[PDB]
Amino acid sequence: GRRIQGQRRGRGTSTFRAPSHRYKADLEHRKVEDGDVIAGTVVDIEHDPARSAPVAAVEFEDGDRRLILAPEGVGVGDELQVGVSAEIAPGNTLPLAEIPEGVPVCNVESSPGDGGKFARASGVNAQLLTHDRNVAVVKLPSGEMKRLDPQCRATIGVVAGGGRTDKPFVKAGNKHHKMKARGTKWPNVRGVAMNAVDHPFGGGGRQHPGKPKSISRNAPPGRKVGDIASKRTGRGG
RNA sequence: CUUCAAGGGCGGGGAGCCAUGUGGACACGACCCGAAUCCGGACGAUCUACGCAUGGACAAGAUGAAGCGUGCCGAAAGGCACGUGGAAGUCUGUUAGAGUUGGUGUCCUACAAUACCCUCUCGUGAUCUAUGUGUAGGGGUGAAAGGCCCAUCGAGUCCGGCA
RNA sequence: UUGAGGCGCCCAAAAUGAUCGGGACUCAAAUCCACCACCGAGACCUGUCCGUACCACUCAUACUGGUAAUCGAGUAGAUUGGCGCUCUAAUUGGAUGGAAGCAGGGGCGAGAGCUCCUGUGGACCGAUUAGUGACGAAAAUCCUGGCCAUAGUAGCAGCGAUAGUCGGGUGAGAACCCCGACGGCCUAAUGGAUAAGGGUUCCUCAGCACUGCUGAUCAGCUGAGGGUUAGCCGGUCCUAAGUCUCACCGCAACUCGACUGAGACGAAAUGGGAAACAGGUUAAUAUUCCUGUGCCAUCAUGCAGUGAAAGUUGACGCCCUGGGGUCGAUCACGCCGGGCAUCGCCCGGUCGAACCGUCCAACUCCGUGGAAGCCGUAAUGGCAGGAAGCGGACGAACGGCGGCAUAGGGAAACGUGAUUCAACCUGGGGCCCAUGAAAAGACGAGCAUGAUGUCCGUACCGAGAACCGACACAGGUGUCCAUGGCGGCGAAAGCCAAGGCCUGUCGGGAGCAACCAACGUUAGGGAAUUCGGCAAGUUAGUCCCGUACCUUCGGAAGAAGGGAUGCCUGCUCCGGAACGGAGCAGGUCGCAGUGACUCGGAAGCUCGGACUGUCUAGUAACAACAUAGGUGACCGCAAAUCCGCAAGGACUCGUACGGUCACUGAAUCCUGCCCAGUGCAGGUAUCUGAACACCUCGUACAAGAGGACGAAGGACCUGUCAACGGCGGGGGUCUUAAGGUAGCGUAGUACCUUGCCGCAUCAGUAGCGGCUUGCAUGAAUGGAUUAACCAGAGCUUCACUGUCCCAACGUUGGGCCCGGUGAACUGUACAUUCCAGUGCGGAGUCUGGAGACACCCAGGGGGAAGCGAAGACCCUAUGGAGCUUUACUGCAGGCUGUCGCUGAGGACUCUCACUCCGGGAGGAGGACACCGAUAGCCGGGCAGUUUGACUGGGGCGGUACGCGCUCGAAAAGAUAUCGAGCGCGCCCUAUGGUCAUCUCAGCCGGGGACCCGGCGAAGAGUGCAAGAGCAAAAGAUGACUUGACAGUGUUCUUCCCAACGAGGAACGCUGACGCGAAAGCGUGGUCUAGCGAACCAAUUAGCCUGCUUGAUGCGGGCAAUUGAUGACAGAAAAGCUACCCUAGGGAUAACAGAGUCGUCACUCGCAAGAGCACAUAUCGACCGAGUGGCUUGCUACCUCGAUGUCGGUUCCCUCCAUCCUGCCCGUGCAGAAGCGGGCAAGGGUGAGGUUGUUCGCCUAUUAAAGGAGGUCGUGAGCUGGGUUUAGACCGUCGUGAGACAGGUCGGCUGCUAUCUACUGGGUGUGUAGGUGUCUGACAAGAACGACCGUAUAGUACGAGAGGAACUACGGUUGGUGGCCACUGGUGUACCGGUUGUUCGAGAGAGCACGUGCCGGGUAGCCA
Ligand SMILES: COC(=O)C[C@](O)(CCCC(C)(C)O)C(=O)O[C@@H]1C(OC)=C[C@]23CCCN2CCc2cc4c(cc2[C@H]13)OCO4
Ligand SMILES: [Cl-]
Ligand SMILES: [Cl-]
Ligand SMILES: [Cl-]
Ligand SMILES: [Cl-]
Ligand SMILES: [K+]
Ligand SMILES: [Mg+2]
Ligand SMILES: [Mg+2]
Ligand SMILES: [Mg+2]
Ligand SMILES: [Mg+2]
Ligand SMILES: [Mg+2]
Ligand SMILES: [Mg+2]
Ligand SMILES: [Mg+2]
Ligand SMILES: [Mg+2]
Ligand SMILES: [Mg+2]
Ligand SMILES: [Mg+2]
Ligand SMILES: [Mg+2]
Ligand SMILES: [Mg+2]
Ligand SMILES: [Mg+2]
Ligand SMILES: [Mg+2]
Ligand SMILES: [Mg+2]
Ligand SMILES: [Mg+2]
Ligand SMILES: [Mg+2]
Ligand SMILES: [Mg+2]
Ligand SMILES: [Mg+2]
Ligand SMILES: [Mg+2]
Ligand SMILES: [Mg+2]
Ligand SMILES: [Mg+2]
Ligand SMILES: [Mg+2]
Ligand SMILES: [Mg+2]
Ligand SMILES: [Mg+2]
Ligand SMILES: [Mg+2]
Ligand SMILES: [Mg+2]
Ligand SMILES: [Mg+2]
Ligand SMILES: [Mg+2]
Ligand SMILES: [Mg+2]
Ligand SMILES: [Mg+2]
Ligand SMILES: [Mg+2]
Ligand SMILES: [Mg+2]
Ligand SMILES: [Mg+2]
Ligand SMILES: [Mg+2]
Ligand SMILES: [Mg+2]
Ligand SMILES: [Mg+2]
Ligand SMILES: [Mg+2]
Ligand SMILES: [Mg+2]
Ligand SMILES: [Mg+2]
Ligand SMILES: [Mg+2]
Ligand SMILES: [Mg+2]
Ligand SMILES: [Mg+2]
Ligand SMILES: [Mg+2]
Ligand SMILES: [Mg+2]
Ligand SMILES: [Mg+2]
Ligand SMILES: [Mg+2]
Ligand SMILES: [Mg+2]
Ligand SMILES: [Mg+2]
Ligand SMILES: [Mg+2]
Ligand SMILES: [Mg+2]
Ligand code: NA
Ligand code: NA
Ligand code: NA
Ligand code: NA
Ligand code: NA
Ligand code: NA
Ligand code: NA
Ligand code: NA
Ligand code: NA
Ligand code: NA
Ligand code: NA
Ligand code: NA
Ligand code: NA
Ligand code: NA
Ligand code: NA
Ligand code: NA
Ligand code: NA
Ligand code: NA
Ligand code: NA
Ligand code: NA
Ligand code: NA
Ligand code: NA
Ligand code: NA
Ligand SMILES: [Sr+2]
Ligand SMILES: [Sr+2]
Ligand SMILES: [Sr+2]
Ligand SMILES: [Sr+2]
Ligand SMILES: [Sr+2]
Ligand SMILES: [Sr+2]
Ligand SMILES: [Sr+2]
Ligand SMILES: [Sr+2]
Ligand SMILES: [Sr+2]
Ligand SMILES: [Sr+2]
Ligand SMILES: [Sr+2]
Ligand SMILES: [Sr+2]
Ligand SMILES: [Sr+2]
Ligand SMILES: [Sr+2]
Ligand SMILES: [Sr+2]
Ligand SMILES: [Sr+2]
Ligand SMILES: [Sr+2]
Ligand SMILES: [Sr+2]
Ligand SMILES: [Sr+2]
Ligand SMILES: [Sr+2]
Ligand SMILES: [Sr+2]
Ligand SMILES: [Sr+2]
Ligand SMILES: [Sr+2]
Ligand SMILES: [Sr+2]
Ligand SMILES: [Sr+2]
Ligand SMILES: [Sr+2]
Ligand SMILES: [Sr+2]
Ligand SMILES: [Sr+2]
Ligand SMILES: [Sr+2]
Ligand SMILES: [Sr+2]
Ligand SMILES: [Sr+2]
Ligand SMILES: [Sr+2]
Ligand SMILES: [Sr+2]
Ligand SMILES: [Sr+2]
Ligand SMILES: [Sr+2]
Ligand SMILES: [Sr+2]
Ligand SMILES: [Sr+2]
Ligand SMILES: [Sr+2]
Ligand SMILES: [Sr+2]
Ligand SMILES: [Sr+2]
Ligand SMILES: [Sr+2]
Ligand SMILES: [Sr+2]
Ligand SMILES: [Sr+2]
Ligand SMILES: [Sr+2]
Ligand SMILES: [Sr+2]
Ligand SMILES: [Sr+2]
Ligand SMILES: [Sr+2]
Ligand SMILES: [Sr+2]
Ligand SMILES: [Sr+2]
Ligand SMILES: [Sr+2]
Ligand SMILES: [Sr+2]
Ligand SMILES: [Sr+2]
Ligand SMILES: [Sr+2]
Repeated sequence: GRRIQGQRRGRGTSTFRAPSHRYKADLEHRKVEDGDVIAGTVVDIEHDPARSAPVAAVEFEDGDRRLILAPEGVGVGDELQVGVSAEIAPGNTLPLAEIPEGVPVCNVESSPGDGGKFARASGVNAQLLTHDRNVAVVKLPSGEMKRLDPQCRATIGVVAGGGRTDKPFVKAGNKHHKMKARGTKWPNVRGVAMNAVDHPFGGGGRQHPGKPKSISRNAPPGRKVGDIASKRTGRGG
């Protein structure tokens, strides 16, 4: 047959690539040595084309104009502090050890000094729970208990732009516009609507899948379609 | 040679070797032409598909969302009337432009290897379009028709394998 | 009276024209019995010759003689002698006193071929012998070239751009080259400027051989010259998506490859960007040259300045909108010029840049001020955190103003104000799950003078002739002019300027016929047409009134329906005003006032998909795809998913409100039961589970055998269906888990089926509602439902109409004739055919007849199974390809163990490799992971293949695919079919072998066990089919025994004849045995079925052998046994294709023809039976005999290098088995009306509703509304609804691709007529200069068919009811021929009205598609 759509994806052609040249900033945490004497004023609130949520333009004490991942309730004029001895206020970045338990946090690092990996999408947050000399247990937006190094930096507050998922797209045109700003080929043609040559579920006199949809983990690319290694399917039971 | 034995098999009382012509066999293109393949290396996104960059295009009219206003009523929440406002993959539209339903009309050694006419659809948007740019052959591209990738596609084209 | 024979008669119906081959024949030219004489082959006889064979003579196969009654045809094929071509060689010749070749002619040879003569030609050419070979053509849809017919034919018409005409000029020549006039065409283009692309096409001169749809003096053609001028227009410079180079790394390697660095490249209309304007000039350039004026950058000098880099700019989305404002357009008035001349109106002009200077609205801000309700807007809005007002800072135009300018330009005047205002300037608002470039550069940052400003592009076209499309192609191809006038909402129509053009480039002629393309108008009827209103038409602009069901409250909706609409006079209202808008009163014209143009037909029910959107470039626009919405799955990021061999990469400037992978498909109400199978996932005592290492055996080592341990995986258990899917049969459970819940339901799913009832219609296989047992509905394989939307499928109503009844007339372009230009398709030959026949069964050519003087013109297409295409259907090939899967075999990939990297102290700690994070310090992880290697599991993701044969085509079924018997089988042997009957793939240690003893079925008689006797050739028994064999046995009993033995043959069979293996049998020998007294019997079972190659393994006994040699291990071999290939003389092996492809086949199916005639239709014989009695008025069984060739079936003869499929239509002919009509017979015939039958094919046999239908059902009419044949007549006539391509849906089936003799929506119709045929028209020839009139052999007709009514007559008849006829009349209908006084149509003759626009008004005209529209309409032509 012919390579399926998921295989054409990896080749990284124009149709599948993100419009990186139209993107603003790689929202990472600032590099401080030790001292905390790094603070800044918020100059503007901009729209980030990569995440459909707002991003705050901050100017630091040493004269560095950088775009930071904006939490909720951060405006122009507000002072934000980045460092170890930083104030426990919304919009400030300090390591998980210094942040008190039961406080909603965002833009959490995986390995200390990476710049933030977890809890970055609109309105989400990570919950800091347990403290130790060795480990800081953070509850990620999926409900998972992630055991992290207490030296991993994070910004206090929930991410801005909450409730985005609440309003429906209503029409295909609105989806079109959102998708033109992402690294995704859209619209989606069902495999069941294709020819046998194009997809494992293609073919037939009527539209139905060939074999069952739940595919093994060990399945090769070109066959791994439908429900990938499903523990279960359906709603009931 | 096989063989207690017996019986079988093959060979035996000197004709061959070489040359030339010719009959026939086998491998090779194998009397000659005749077809759909398969494989290799190359050349194509001047057509077309999808994406991207930078530009361009859309007479006129209709309908009248929110919001705002004034007035009346109400304790209030609000409600009603009128106006304002000018939303919309909104409507009419041969505006430009795009498309192509029917005539199974005209043409069918054509004007034309996909044309002509009338009719018909869309026309502020998932819109149309120029140029630049990207993706390449079991690979692209595909709102999926096995569509499209230069009159070539259920695996392009060229040459080679190859007689 | 009865029997028999001969010939004939009845029985006896078919489609273009009858037949014995024809004519025709009757005491025969028939038939039968005899007879006589003839004709008639290549046979037979005979003369001569030839070949071949043999004989004699001979060296001879050279002569000569002889023999053939017992030699003389031949495809495939075998054998043999010879002819011709090229060049070589030897020998030997010819030729300028004329070689070869060619043309015509003479002679020889059976022939291949040889040779001569004459003419031409003008330099080479032979013979014999031996060689050599790119050596012989009628053919291959053969190749290349040339050429004829086709043919003076098609095209040079068709397009909303119908274009020309009269004079004249030039010239050898003029319809189309030029001038004028008149008449037209183009208005987002047919005008103006350009991008690409072209490349000299540009200008001039000279030309016409080429090219130009005719011609040409012209030209984009031919030839020669000439032509493109830049500091300030582009390029150049900058950076965009992105590209390349180098370095690095990978790769076997590179011209290959991702990342990361650095560098460069990447924008000519249309991104950014230092600077130019006005005029003049050329045959051709021009912001480039020239004149005038101006501007920018750099550098130099001088003055100023020490500021200098922060900041600003470059620099930005979509929608709405205010303000400023120029060109343009228009209005007012004035000046200059022109036009018109009943008025006094109409047109043109009235100019003047860059630049320099200056002005500033908006925005923002400052001071003042002090609003508690005011300020403000088109709108939002603003404010004690300070509103209005006042003053001020900053600050715009491509704009105003002044200079520029006693510059330029104009014949002249050489204006002034205004409105609406593109450009340009500047603000306010709204939207985003969408956030709308970058860099160079500039500003910031003065002035003078001077210098420098190079390089590249620059012509022309930019398209119905300069580009792409082979073309001077009706196609395709980007940008700017979007503000010219009237018109109107308008960048709409229509008309007209500026500008362009008569080159969408052949003309002339005929009231100009048929026929065709586009089109106008048609009385009465009004969808009767058709699958279907396809096509056409209707409606229409604007205002007022008014507006249903339903609904998601948005909508439906312009629902529907009704009214109005012009001009003129005078006005009112809104607004600053418009040359803006809304109204009022009076007057007034037409058939018509959106007067043309522009411009919706409307309503209802049902199906589908929610909607906008997408798609098969080129037969599918749809119900298919997408969509929001719903849902499930995977993943915490060193992730999930995906790309790469690797180095590496996408997702990702991303992080679960994410994004990957799938399903469903808006909303609303909902979404039942099932985890048995399959899938996925989790778990797992126990079981199974590879390699490494480890242990045992083995080997001085090794191979090898075994054990222990045991990962993932599997077994097993569990979870899961919005996972694949399933939701039945039986009874008052069974399979296999459950057993169909809401709903919906004859469905796009229902076979039966046109289901039943209802609605609607005269009539409704349709449609809608209800019912509904559902062949075979049903819940995200989503069920139901649904407002809105739709070039989607079906149905109904109103309106409308040439779709129809039923056709007519007209208009334009063709067609026809003439000048010019000038193809192609097609061609074995012959060809004037027709009716029959025959033939490979579908003949212009054969046979028999008939007809036929030749040639030409026009026509519509009957035939040439017409032309076009090596059939796409079907089968076949040990063909191809795409696709599928639990086909065969493999390959990636994932998971998992093990080894290496890899280190220290059956679980654990550490840090030093290694990995990751961190800029770094350092942090996390860590001997793991990554990577290299190997092992097990999964593994259509990918690759290569296979998937047999037989067969009344193929498939399905079956196996006549290996064996045995009877019959078929025709009395030797052999013998086929999917022939008839039926078996074998073993079984038996005795059921084998021998010997002894003995005789069985069945029956009878005496005491179904047992006993005695008798009869009893065989019917018993003998393992199993069938046929056969057997009685002191081959059977039974008993006893003994293992010959069912080893070895090796002969022969037959397998395979008749007649080659072929395994297998089998008969018959021997050698050895050893058993039994018997012995002869003898035993090579399994009485005979014929019970069977298997090579390779490899195991096994039996002895021996041979392994690379210098000895020992040991382990191998190689001779002989044979066992293990299976049943497709049985042996491959290891599944499907789909409608996406298809190739080779072929009429070796083979579908349609049609042909044969047959069971079937079908029709008839006949007999006549049981009933018909109150009565066979025969009428009906009529059984049985028997036939005819036809409409149905069906059978066959496989014809065609697969194609004979176009159903139904319908249109037009022609025919048959009779007659439905009506005419004439008859019978009657259970009173009459009337019927029933049945006979002759008879002249004429007729019609309109409609459902359905694609044929068929059929139904309605109303009718004299009747018959059937059938003509390739199921008729696609070079039509239609295209059905069948039967490619798209899609539903049901059923399938794991799946996909399938269906199921349903459903969509889905293409080629060609210029050579021959023949006919309809009409001519020219010639024959009869044999003329005019006029006739004759009539033949030929055609349907020229007529039928009905109603009145008188007869309320009569005959009949109780009555009821109710005729002859005849004479009147009319109607169908058909036919002709004609136009009458009625009607047309009438782009003509006359009138009138809308828009242009010619100034008037008058009078053009255009609005070949009449703008409306009204009337003569002649003619018509019904
Ligand atoms: C299955 O039906 C078809 O395949 C029709 C067609 O394909 C038509 C071809 C038309 C062309 C292309 C030749 O013009 C065809 O070749 O038909 C053959 C054909 O083509 C010449 C003619 C045949 C041959 C016998 C006569 N018959 C007439 C037409 C026909 C009709 C059929 C038929 C076969 C024939 C053949 O099956 C049933 O319907
Ligand atoms: Cl999304
Ligand atoms: Cl001879
Ligand atoms: Cl230029
Ligand atoms: Cl404003
Ligand atoms: K055929
Ligand atoms: Mg970031
Ligand atoms: Mg995109
Ligand atoms: Mg989809
Ligand atoms: Mg499909
Ligand atoms: Mg398909
Ligand atoms: Mg597949
Ligand atoms: Mg479906
Ligand atoms: Mg489905
Ligand atoms: Mg292109
Ligand atoms: Mg309003
Ligand atoms: Mg000689
Ligand atoms: Mg030759
Ligand atoms: Mg031949
Ligand atoms: Mg002709
Ligand atoms: Mg004209
Ligand atoms: Mg000239
Ligand atoms: Mg032309
Ligand atoms: Mg009429
Ligand atoms: Mg009809
Ligand atoms: Mg129509
Ligand atoms: Mg006023
Ligand atoms: Mg229906
Ligand atoms: Mg749709
Ligand atoms: Mg198409
Ligand atoms: Mg469509
Ligand atoms: Mg979805
Ligand atoms: Mg769908
Ligand atoms: Mg019904
Ligand atoms: Mg369910
Ligand atoms: Mg063929
Ligand atoms: Mg086929
Ligand atoms: Mg194949
Ligand atoms: Mg790293
Ligand atoms: Mg495969
Ligand atoms: Mg076969
Ligand atoms: Mg015999
Ligand atoms: Mg084998
Ligand atoms: Mg063995
Ligand atoms: Mg065999
Ligand atoms: Mg055999
Ligand atoms: Mg074929
Ligand atoms: Mg045949
Ligand atoms: Mg034909
Ligand atoms: Mg008769
Ligand atoms: Mg007749
Ligand atoms: Mg027919
Ligand atoms: Mg025909
Ligand atoms: Mg045809
Ligand atoms: Mg034709
Ligand atoms: Mg149909
Ligand atoms: Mg159909
Ligand atoms: Na092949
Ligand atoms: Na392209
Ligand atoms: Na409102
Ligand atoms: Na069209
Ligand atoms: Na549409
Ligand atoms: Na390919
Ligand atoms: Na022969
Ligand atoms: Na001309
Ligand atoms: Na100025
Ligand atoms: Na639309
Ligand atoms: Na199950
Ligand atoms: Na079902
Ligand atoms: Na008409
Ligand atoms: Na014809
Ligand atoms: Na294929
Ligand atoms: Na096979
Ligand atoms: Na034998
Ligand atoms: Na018969
Ligand atoms: Na027909
Ligand atoms: Na008759
Ligand atoms: Na036919
Ligand atoms: Na046709
Ligand atoms: Na037909
Ligand atoms: Sr980083
Ligand atoms: Sr990051
Ligand atoms: Sr499928
Ligand atoms: Sr459930
Ligand atoms: Sr391109
Ligand atoms: Sr508009
Ligand atoms: Sr619209
Ligand atoms: Sr059509
Ligand atoms: Sr035409
Ligand atoms: Sr065509
Ligand atoms: Sr038409
Ligand atoms: Sr529209
Ligand atoms: Sr080749
Ligand atoms: Sr002979
Ligand atoms: Sr002979
Ligand atoms: Sr030859
Ligand atoms: Sr010719
Ligand atoms: Sr013309
Ligand atoms: Sr131009
Ligand atoms: Sr000439
Ligand atoms: Sr010229
Ligand atoms: Sr450049
Ligand atoms: Sr530019
Ligand atoms: Sr204005
Ligand atoms: Sr054009
Ligand atoms: Sr076109
Ligand atoms: Sr003009
Ligand atoms: Sr011409
Ligand atoms: Sr008229
Ligand atoms: Sr109708
Ligand atoms: Sr009808
Ligand atoms: Sr009306
Ligand atoms: Sr729904
Ligand atoms: Sr299960
Ligand atoms: Sr039920
Ligand atoms: Sr003709
Ligand atoms: Sr073909
Ligand atoms: Sr058959
Ligand atoms: Sr025997
Ligand atoms: Sr199968
Ligand atoms: Sr299909
Ligand atoms: Sr008769
Ligand atoms: Sr009669
Ligand atoms: Sr029929
Ligand atoms: Sr029927
Ligand atoms: Sr007929
Ligand atoms: Sr049917
Ligand atoms: Sr069917
Ligand atoms: Sr059709
Ligand atoms: Sr004569
Ligand atoms: Sr009467
Ligand atoms: Sr009476
Ligand atoms: Sr006219």
